[PDB]
Amino acid sequence: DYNHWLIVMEFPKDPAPSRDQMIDTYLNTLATVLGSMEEAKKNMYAFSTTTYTGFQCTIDEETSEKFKGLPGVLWVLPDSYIDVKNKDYGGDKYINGEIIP
Amino acid sequence: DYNHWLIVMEFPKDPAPSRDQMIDTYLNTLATVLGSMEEAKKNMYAFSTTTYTGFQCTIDEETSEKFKGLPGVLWVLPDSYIDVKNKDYGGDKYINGEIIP
Ligand SMILES: [Ca+2]
Ligand SMILES: [Ca+2]
Ligand SMILES: [Ca+2]
Ligand SMILES: [Ca+2]
Repeated sequence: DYNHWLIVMEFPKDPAPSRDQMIDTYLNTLATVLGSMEEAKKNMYAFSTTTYTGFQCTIDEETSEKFKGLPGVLWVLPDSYIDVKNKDYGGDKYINGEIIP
Repeated sequence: DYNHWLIVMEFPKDPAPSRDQMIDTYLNTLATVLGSMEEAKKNMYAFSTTTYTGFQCTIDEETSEKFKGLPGVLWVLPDSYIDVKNKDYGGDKYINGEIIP
């Protein structure tokens, strides 16, 4: 069973929202599913606004369905790479509220 | 045993390509990696144009790296669902030239 999900989102191409605004959308999208913005910030562990626009998070399969239909949500994929050495989606890391360089 | 891949692709949005053109691109992209359109058509077993944008296929890991040099290839992911009952990506099936309705 898949416990970790890649949520791919879409943003208006013009004018394009800023990196910060995209990340805020991710967190608000997770917060909607999880219950709270604080849960979201402690859950999400990776994301992108460049190589792709989406984020990675941990929910059970049934809950991952709640992402479909939410504004901006495009595609809900299982995270194959969270635990594979030397493979990733080309994303950035996010740890408990802080973007990692 | 065998390695099964979801190849995720991206297409321009203005103008957008047609379904037929995307499917052709999947087969072209696979054919380039394989070195044969004939092999590509026997190999590819599923794809999407709606629910997602990409296709599934069976090659070894080394050969699958050839996709990453090709235009439109975003991710080269392991197929998560090919051997899992009652779970799939929602893609359409493709069988030796037949798009399966
Ligand atoms: Ca955390
Ligand atoms: Ca990894
Ligand atoms: Ca990543
Ligand atoms: Ca499928």
